[PDB]
Amino acid sequence: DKPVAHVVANPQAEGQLQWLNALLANGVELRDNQLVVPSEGLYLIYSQVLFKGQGCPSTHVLLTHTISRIAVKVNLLSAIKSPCAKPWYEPIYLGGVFQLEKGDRLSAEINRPDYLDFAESGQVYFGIIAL
Amino acid sequence: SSSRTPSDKPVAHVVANPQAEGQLQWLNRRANALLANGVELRDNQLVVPSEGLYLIYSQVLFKGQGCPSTHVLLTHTISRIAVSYQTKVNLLSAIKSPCAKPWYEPIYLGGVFQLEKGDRLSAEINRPDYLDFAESGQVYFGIIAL
Amino acid sequence: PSDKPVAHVVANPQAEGQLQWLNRRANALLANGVELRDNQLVVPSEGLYLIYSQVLFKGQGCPVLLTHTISRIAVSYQTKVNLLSAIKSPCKPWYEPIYLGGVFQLEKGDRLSAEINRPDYLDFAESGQVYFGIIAL
Ligand SMILES: CC(C)(O)c1ncc(-c2ccc3nc4n(c3c2)[C@@H](c2ccccc2)CCC4)cn1
Repeated sequence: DKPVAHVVANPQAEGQLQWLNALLANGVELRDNQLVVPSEGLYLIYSQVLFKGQGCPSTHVLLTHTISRIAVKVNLLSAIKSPCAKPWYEPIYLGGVFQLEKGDRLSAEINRPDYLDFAESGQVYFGIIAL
Repeated sequence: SSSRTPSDKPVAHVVANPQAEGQLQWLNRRANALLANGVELRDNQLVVPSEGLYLIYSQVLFKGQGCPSTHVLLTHTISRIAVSYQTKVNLLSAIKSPCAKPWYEPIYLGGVFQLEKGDRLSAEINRPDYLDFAESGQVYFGIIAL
Repeated sequence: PSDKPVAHVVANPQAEGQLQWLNRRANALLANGVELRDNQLVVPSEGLYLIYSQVLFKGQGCPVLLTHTISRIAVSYQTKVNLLSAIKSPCKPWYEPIYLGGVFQLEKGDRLSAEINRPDYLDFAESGQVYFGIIAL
């Protein structure tokens, strides 16, 4: 009966990382692309995004992935990669334990959805589990 | 500190001090950082209060501006020191060779381990001069009892 | 004690030229039914699992395609189905860590393999660099 969620990216979304319900249980909601915490407590929060490109363009490519908390906006977990015509592939994966409050909204965002590996949307995920 | 939560599961999430000169110094006295249900932070190490299975994780982020003439090797290692054994042991480790455009190299390490009461866990790097602290949430170390 | 099937196995640092997973090593584990048989993790019960693996390749200069693949062999289709795969072209010492991870629905008796194409390029200098594990969600 512990609040839990595991949401996955929509492969059909254009220019965005749209989360889809995968599961939501025991009060967790997915609203406006954010996971909504039903009760105060410790939660493991995790995510993985996958990027891919064909070669390197004229502008420097920096890929970011950040999990933030908005209490009723602060970065909890974040990382950046610089991958740069040969194909390249890079994952960014994050996780940690945090004390959350009722009604907190969690977001898992990237700066370059144009580089998402949409074909592997099943493994572009974001989830929480109450501990 | 002695914080408690209803599940009584030992947990910790500590973060780097960005102004620590030439080192990776962990802190629990920060917003969105914590020690609960018996975990202690002593001499820069997490101290396990009870035996059991634990998830152990850490992330560091390195950044440089271009590539220098000397070879850059970046390492991040999580180690365990047991009381009965008194021997250091690497649990998780990675090495990266990133090489003027900025480069970024995160290192995330995570796994599941059987730990013993009184074990001390360390999370260390070889190049604190390449650590990046431009945003919160980039450098951290934690444990979660299952 | 936790009842969730879990495993974290590590490469045998002295088995140079091979990728042999070990569960008896210090800081390697099998719990709650997971087995290590014929170099594969055996799933004890159906459910959602995180599967992960890190390998680390190293070379001294450039003479190379490096692959890392996690596959599933089901009792109902006893052939490798690739679940996660990566390929790198690394070409002074170079290092190439490869991480694979994902959440999958597994069945009782599934065998999971984590394999590379070039064990001659694996780095076995330090402990904790090469591992393969599962965690029942
Ligand atoms: C507590 C419970 C219910 O047993 C449970 N354990 C683990 C997960 C889980 C699932 C998917 C994940 N993807 C990642 N992680 C995931 C954790 C993080 C990570 C991996 C391995 C070690 C430590 C951290 C961070 C990297 C990406 C979910 N639920």
